[PDB]
Amino acid sequence: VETENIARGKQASQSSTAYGGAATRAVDGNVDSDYGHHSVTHTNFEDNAWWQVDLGKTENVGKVKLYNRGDGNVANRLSNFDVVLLNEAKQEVARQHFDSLNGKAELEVFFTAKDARYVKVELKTKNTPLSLAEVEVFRSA
Ligand SMILES: CC(=O)N[C@@H]1[C@@H](O[C@@H]2O[C@H](CO)[C@H](O)[C@H](O)[C@H]2O[C@@H]2O[C@@H](C)[C@@H](O)[C@@H](O)[C@@H]2O)[C@H](O[C@@H]2O[C@@H](C)[C@@H](O)[C@@H](O)[C@@H]2O)[C@@H](CO)O[C@@H]1O
Ligand SMILES: [Ca+2]
Ligand code: NI
Repeated sequence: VETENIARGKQASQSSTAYGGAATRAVDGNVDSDYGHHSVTHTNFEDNAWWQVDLGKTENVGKVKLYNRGDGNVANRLSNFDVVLLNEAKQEVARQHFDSLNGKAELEVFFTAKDARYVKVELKTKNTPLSLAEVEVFRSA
């Protein structure tokens, strides 16, 4: 993949916002995973929480990297989730399911040369907030 993080500074949004955990914290160029350092997102405790970045145009995506929240022993909240690519009309062009990050600070998701404008993370879990320290997106080589 290319090295430029194309998610950086892009428009981001999420299902809801709590504890001041603004969606733009996942694309601020800071992977610091300590919620107290203000670079980690947070939605409401809700069903099927989600977070999205608009790349602003259609790009050929090869890698999405998720960085989990690291403080407070709540890393497990990022489990049973999909990483979704959508085209400009917001139709799904790819989707990968993950049970867990297994303790790891991050997860690398590789997509097979998908032309997509939106990258979405979707929890499939009830009454669970979605918190991401950072989402980075890289073009196919
Ligand atoms: C229980 C409630 O959510 N607490 C909120 C505070 O967050 C908790 O603070 C604790 C120390 O005071 C400790 O750090 C806990 O780990 C932390 O709880 C975690 O994070 C929050 C944001 C939620 O996701 C909880 O479900 C989770 O268990 C919060 O404190 C502020 O953020 C934390 C991370 C830390 O930086 C702290 O020093 C900050 O004051 C406060 C203020 O918004 O609000 C709740 O009380
Ligand atoms: Ca961040
Ligand atoms: Ni600190």
